[PDB]
Amino acid sequence: TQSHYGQCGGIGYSGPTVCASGTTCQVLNPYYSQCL
Ligand SMILES: *O[C@H]1O[C@H](CO)[C@@H](O)[C@H](O)[C@@H]1O
Ligand SMILES: *O[C@H]1O[C@H](CO)[C@@H](O)[C@H](O)[C@@H]1O
Ligand SMILES: *O[C@H]1O[C@H](CO)[C@@H](O)[C@H](O)[C@@H]1O
Repeated sequence: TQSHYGQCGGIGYSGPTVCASGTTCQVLNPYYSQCL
């Protein structure tokens, strides 16, 4: 997964695309999707 307040998705992101089992994939901005 990715950590809390980490990146699950982005325009130019290159890491885990799954949020933590305590966090969820959500959008903060069209260039940064956060794990909440
Ligand atoms: O997926 C999230 O939890 C994992 C541990 O269960 C971590 O390895 C990962 O990087 C995320 O924090
Ligand atoms: O989840 C934590 O580690 C991640 C990298 O493995 C980061 O993307 C995240 O922001 C946290 O620091
Ligand atoms: O995720 C991939 O692109 C990123 C920059 O947009 C790099 O920082 C990363 O290491 C990967 O190459």
